[PDB]
Formats: sequence, C-alpha cells, structure tokens
Amino acid sequence: MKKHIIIKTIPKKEEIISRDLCDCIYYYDNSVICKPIGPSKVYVSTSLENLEKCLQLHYFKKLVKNIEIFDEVHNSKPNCDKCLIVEIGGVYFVRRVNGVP
Repeated sequence: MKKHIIIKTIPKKEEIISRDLCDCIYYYDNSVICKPIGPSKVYVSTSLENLEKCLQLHYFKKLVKNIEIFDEVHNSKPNCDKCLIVEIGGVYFVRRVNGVP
C-alpha cells in the first residue's frame, strides 16, 4: 500500500536525493513520485518496503537522517480533528489516530 513519506536529509542535498531515490525506486515501483519539499526534507510516495530497499544502499545511508510516515496528502487544509496535520510546502500531510469510529 502506498504511503506519503517525508525524509529528513542533510542540508543542501534535497534536490539530488529526490532525483536519485526516484531512479532507485523505479525498478521496484514504476509509479513512484518524489519531490524536494522543504529545507532538509524530501517527499516520496511508494510502499515502505520499496523505500527501505533503496535507503539501505551506501549512497543514501550517508545522506538521510530519519523518516516520517503519513497516511494522506492534501493541497487544501484537511478537515480531520483526531489526527496529526503537518504543513510542508503548502501541502498538508495527515497521520490518522487509530480506532476512531
């Protein structure tokens, strides 16, 4: 299942990391999307397993500090309350709280 992942990178390398991660993941998932999204942050949409196959290569291990996994992305303010909403670019990432009816 696709997730909406924010990767924290070292400073100044967002654009190259986005480009190179998309060229690595394409083999596993021809539908991947990547973009640089803020200072020290890259967006990727793919399954977590496909991301990790690439993030464990030597080249990416050096450049990536952490990741944050979200369930949804919206271009307008989301309407949920029982959730975490993070705005990066002018894009809204949502992580839902489990067990809400």
